[PDB]
Amino acid sequence: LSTAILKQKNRPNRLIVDEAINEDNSVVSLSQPKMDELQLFRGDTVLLKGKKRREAVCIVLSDDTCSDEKIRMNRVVRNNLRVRLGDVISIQPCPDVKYGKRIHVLPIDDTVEGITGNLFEVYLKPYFLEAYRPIRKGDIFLVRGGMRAVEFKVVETDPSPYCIVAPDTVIHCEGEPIKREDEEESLNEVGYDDIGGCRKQLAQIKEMVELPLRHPALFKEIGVKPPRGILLYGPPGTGKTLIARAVANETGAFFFLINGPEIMSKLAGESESNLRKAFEEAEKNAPAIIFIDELDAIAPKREKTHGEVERRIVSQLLTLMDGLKQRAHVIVMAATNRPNSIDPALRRFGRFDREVDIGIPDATGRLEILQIHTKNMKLADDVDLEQVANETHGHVGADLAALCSEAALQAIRKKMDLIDLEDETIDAEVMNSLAVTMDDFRWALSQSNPS
Amino acid sequence: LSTAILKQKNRPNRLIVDEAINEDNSVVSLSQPKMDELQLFRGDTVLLKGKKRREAVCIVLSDDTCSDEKIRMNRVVRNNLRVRLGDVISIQPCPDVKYGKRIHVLPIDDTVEGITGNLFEVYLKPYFLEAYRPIRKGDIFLVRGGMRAVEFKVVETDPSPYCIVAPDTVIHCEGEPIKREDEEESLNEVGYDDIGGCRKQLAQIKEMVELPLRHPALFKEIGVKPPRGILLYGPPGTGKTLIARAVANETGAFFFLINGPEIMSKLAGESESNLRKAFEEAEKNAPAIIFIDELDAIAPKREKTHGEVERRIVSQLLTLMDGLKQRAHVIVMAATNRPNSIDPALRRFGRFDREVDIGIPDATGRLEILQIHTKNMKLADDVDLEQVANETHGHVGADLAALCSEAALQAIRKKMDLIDLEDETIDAEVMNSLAVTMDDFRWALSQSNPS
Ligand SMILES: Nc1ncnc2c1ncn2[C@@H]1O[C@H](COP(=O)(O)OP(=O)(O)OP(O)(O)=S)[C@@H](O)[C@H]1O
Ligand SMILES: Nc1ncnc2c1ncn2[C@@H]1O[C@H](COP(=O)(O)OP(=O)(O)OP(O)(O)=S)[C@@H](O)[C@H]1O
Ligand SMILES: [Mg+2]
Ligand SMILES: [Mg+2]
Repeated sequence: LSTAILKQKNRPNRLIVDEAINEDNSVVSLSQPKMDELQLFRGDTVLLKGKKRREAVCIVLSDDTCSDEKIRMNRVVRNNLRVRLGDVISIQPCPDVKYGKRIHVLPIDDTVEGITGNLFEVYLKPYFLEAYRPIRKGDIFLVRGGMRAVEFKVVETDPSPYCIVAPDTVIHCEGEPIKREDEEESLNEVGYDDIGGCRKQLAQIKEMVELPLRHPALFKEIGVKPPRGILLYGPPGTGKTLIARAVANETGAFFFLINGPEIMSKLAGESESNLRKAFEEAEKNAPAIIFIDELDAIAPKREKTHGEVERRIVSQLLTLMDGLKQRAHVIVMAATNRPNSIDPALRRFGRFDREVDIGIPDATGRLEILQIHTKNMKLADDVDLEQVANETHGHVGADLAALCSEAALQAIRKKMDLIDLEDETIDAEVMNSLAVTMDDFRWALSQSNPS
Repeated sequence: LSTAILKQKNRPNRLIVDEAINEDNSVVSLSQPKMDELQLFRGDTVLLKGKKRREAVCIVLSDDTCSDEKIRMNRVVRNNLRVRLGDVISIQPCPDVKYGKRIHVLPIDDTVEGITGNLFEVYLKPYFLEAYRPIRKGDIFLVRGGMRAVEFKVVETDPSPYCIVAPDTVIHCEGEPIKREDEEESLNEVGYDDIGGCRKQLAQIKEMVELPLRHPALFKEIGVKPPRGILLYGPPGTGKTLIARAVANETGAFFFLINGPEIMSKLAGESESNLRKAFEEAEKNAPAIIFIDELDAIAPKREKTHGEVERRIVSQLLTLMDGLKQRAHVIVMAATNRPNSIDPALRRFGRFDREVDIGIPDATGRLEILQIHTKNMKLADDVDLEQVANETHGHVGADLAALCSEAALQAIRKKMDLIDLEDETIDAEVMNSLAVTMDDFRWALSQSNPS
């Protein structure tokens, strides 16, 4: 009703992700009845939009067994789009794709332990030979070559970001293997889906930041000026910084982050430069979102604050906030867990003149969060999160995370007589046996604390 | 039960140290029934792991008189491994040992007072001649040559850290004699064993620092992120810094120590360089443990703190804590006796978000400590430590240490009419007669104080 901006719409080319029949990386299945509706001929190269602004490039074919409003893609494609089966994507005609000049690709470290021989020969040459594949920068794809299957990451393409791999395309694969861990962290980067029990506020954020920038005309037409300062506040640890993350990854805009404690670590005047530098960067690349985390760290009450350089910054900022022209298309967001200690001049109209309170979550919120956290954890069947949810009164997002981390340990703890700290490697059986029992949770629960 | 990580395991090659029959430095005795179990042929050169990450290299032979799960080594070997008879070690096959190019070895100062003649000729040449001995860098070994026995330290080896001493090996022994005192301090470097009444906490430390680094996969598998900030706290003098020591010596990781009072002694900005420098060093050499002692000295409440450079450091630190990437493999440990005065921003989730309280010890703890302290003291038979333990309620580690020191003096005091301060040297008889009587303790006890 006021969460309207969130419920996404039934549209011609929003299709649910179904498991692939055809097993190929560059292939996507569609119903014939649909392919026509979207004016898409066979073997056309298409553009796919996923989550957290991820993009994939594929070739399209008709599947008899595929529902109209569904689409098939393999796990490699589901990965580049950052979607689980059952999610929904944008399909778009990608007509002006140009042939590939040169591409640089590296293998992942934990997929090359063993023989080198020749990676191009054994793996890449065949996978690409006479294929004419579409690929995007930052694609991770798998190639099987006889005995092994190896994962490669598209480091660079000419032309960026996408090109077709033709016979003329020079393929460079020399370099240091990509580290798995880095690409783990990359998958794990935060989306909107990763924040729980904030639907109401998430709504407001999109309504005040995402909307005014994506469709500035709605405000033009209706004849009102969007607000340009949004201040999130909340009792410590309620995913304020966490949202800061989501937005960065999820936004359409050029995003610039400012960390109060990090600004204040700089030499006198060296911070003022950075403050301007940020606001200048944001204008230069507008539409933009500047985000200030731990605002209170740089904006205490000028009256009540002791150091001299220290007031200069509050003044410095105020000036910039005010120095934002109408035509600028910049929304300044910021966040604190101590709103009341921030200099009131900054909460005056035309500055940070909108607040989004990010409070304690209620019973169902906790349940939401608990789900989001455990989504990649090994849990026993006997684990009831609804129970946890109910028993965790007054916990916040960070309290819950801690809880999970604690039970996980307790679980690891129950294997601690079987294992010695000293051992070079761990018995591979036990490793697989490891899971968080509901009992583990009850222990963690018995240990929990105020926010 | 939750101290599980501590109880070490029965394993194929954990053997108890029994006194040697064969008296040679490079020799280790094993039961034949065992030697087979571990696929170890006679005259094979093995690797031995002791305490505080000490290592020894030997040649292995079968002893008929030696128990299966026992091993014989001389005191010279017991010394390089830093173990008393009755302790337990790792034995490991060391197959790829290379022949020695060049070795540099110096004698100990208090073992060479007298004739030089030629140390290589009299001592080293024969001890090594046609022997083909395995040696490690930092081994201390004893050589008898006619009238005297002399101790040598392995200063350098090529190749480091171990090599076999063949006839081709060039042996250099020129230089300044090693000072006994330094090597006394080296033996004395604190282990885990040296801390008493903290089993519960010791457990947590290994569980949060040692474990996440030695076996990062247990967390990977179970799908949870280990915490990266551990804050020890306790009433003054409870072996917080003492544990800082143990961990350094005992850990597998690269260890970097930061002393709050020492950071704060630096010029403005000179500290900020050191702070970064430390965090950079730790990343460069990961996995690593950064330890901050007397944290409260550098992290007072920014709000409540007066100097300007002073806040800049809290900000400076916070930034770095946060600037730690996931792939970094660094755990920041720190310690204070005044937790409540530390800026709360540092105890937020993802910073110092785990605490280990290092409280007063109970009756048995005191007894533990008293034992650890007196382990190298001259005590009369009439001395009952259980008594002391019971009578010392409310003492902490440092209180107990003081007590011992005080009684020791009282003992020295009882010789003070026999001795005059003026004398150039002390009557050698009385020296040997000196011991701490239980009465001495009762005096020290009568003088004791709150923590
Ligand atoms: N609403 C939430 N949904 C899911 N996870 C959360 C939520 N809130 C907190 N968490 C977890 O707790 C961690 C800390 O959250 P942050 O966003 O850093 O807290 P914060 O609100 O910024 O705290 P302050 O005010 O800076 S002390 C996050 O990395 C999440 O893992
Ligand atoms: N748990 C303990 N076990 C054995 N000895 C201890 C213990 N605690 C203290 N001691 C002795 O007392 C000395 C002082 O201990 P420290 O570790 O320096 O105290 P601390 O807890 O760091 O005190 P603060 O907080 O810096 S005043 C150590 O060098 C030990 O000799
Ligand atoms: Mg935050
Ligand atoms: Mg100390």
